[PDB]
Amino acid sequence: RGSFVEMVDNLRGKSGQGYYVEMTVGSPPQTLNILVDTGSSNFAVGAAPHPFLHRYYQRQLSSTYRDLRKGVYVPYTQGKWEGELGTDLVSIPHGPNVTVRANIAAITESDKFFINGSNWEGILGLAYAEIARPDDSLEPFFDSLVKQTHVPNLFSLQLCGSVGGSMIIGGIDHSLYTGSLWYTPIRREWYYEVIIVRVEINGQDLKMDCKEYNYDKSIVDSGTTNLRLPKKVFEAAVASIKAASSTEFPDGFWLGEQLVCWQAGTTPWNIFPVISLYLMGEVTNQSFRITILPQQYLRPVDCYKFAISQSSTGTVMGAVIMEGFYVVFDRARKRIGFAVSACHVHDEFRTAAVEGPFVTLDMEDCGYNI
Ligand SMILES: NCCc1ccc(O)cc1
Repeated sequence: RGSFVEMVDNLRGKSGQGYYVEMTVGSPPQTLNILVDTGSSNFAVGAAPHPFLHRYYQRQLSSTYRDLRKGVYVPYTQGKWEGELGTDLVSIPHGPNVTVRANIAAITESDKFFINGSNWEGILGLAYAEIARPDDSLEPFFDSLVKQTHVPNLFSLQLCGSVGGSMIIGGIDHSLYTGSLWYTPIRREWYYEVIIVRVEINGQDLKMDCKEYNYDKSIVDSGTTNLRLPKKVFEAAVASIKAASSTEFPDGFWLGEQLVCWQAGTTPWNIFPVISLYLMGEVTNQSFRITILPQQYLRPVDCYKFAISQSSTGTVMGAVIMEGFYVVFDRARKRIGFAVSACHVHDEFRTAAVEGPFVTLDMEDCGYNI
């Protein structure tokens, strides 16, 4: 229940290119590296010899493959992916010792989806059916797993910022965090949606209507590199960070329009403030806060990209946030747990923190309605 030695360190990645897990599909098993994404709900894998791919799903070689005779098309601002739906037997070698029949989208055509030079060939959507394509009747992988086996309905992620981490399926491993876990309610089961109730730059409040911290929505997404903030919030966030760091920078840097560079080991972390997000707690009028460092929002590419950016889809707590914490996707109890990661990067002066309880009133007002 609190120990899963087989699953520790089962994630790999490259900075900026997400985290992937090894999976097998079909009989006999075809091994594939699969992007772990809590911000989507489709299990989709390369199914054709696209030049960027090390390997791909070869349906003809699998005796357990079943055609669903239906296509799916997933557009993005940039490009897209499109594929043919089927089901096959699925395992996770460094995961629970089970095999499940799952929906799989065999990707036959894509644009700006696969990355030139990456070691992954598909995507594992870990969120809920509501945002699955083409519709909510296509059961996501994790639902299928829970329905078909005795695996408990939760998973946890330790992302360590080349890069590594752990995906514990069906439980929590207490060696992956220190201190206590703090839980925030899943507002609605589609994305992993939560509510931010207060934001502090260097222990100083932004004094904004908290309804806008979640303008549209706030989600926990392992497929996004950045901490992403709603336009109005990003505007005020930058402004405060800008004035907090008036110790030493181009204008385009703050909009992600260019990079900023320093000499090896001369990176000024201390001229940058800590950032605290207060999340809604499990108890009426009770919240807690998570605190990340510039280590998190200044991502190396010594040249670094400012890892905070504006959005029209709301707040996104991506790898910037997640790399500081052990994160528990407690689906059975409709809540997300946060604790200090036993692997997060810090200095001798400041470390990542999860603290509570705090008294916060009108937290429901922070939740934006359709
Ligand atoms: N939710 C999609 C996450 C994603 C990001 C980048 C990429 O190339 C493919 C997928």
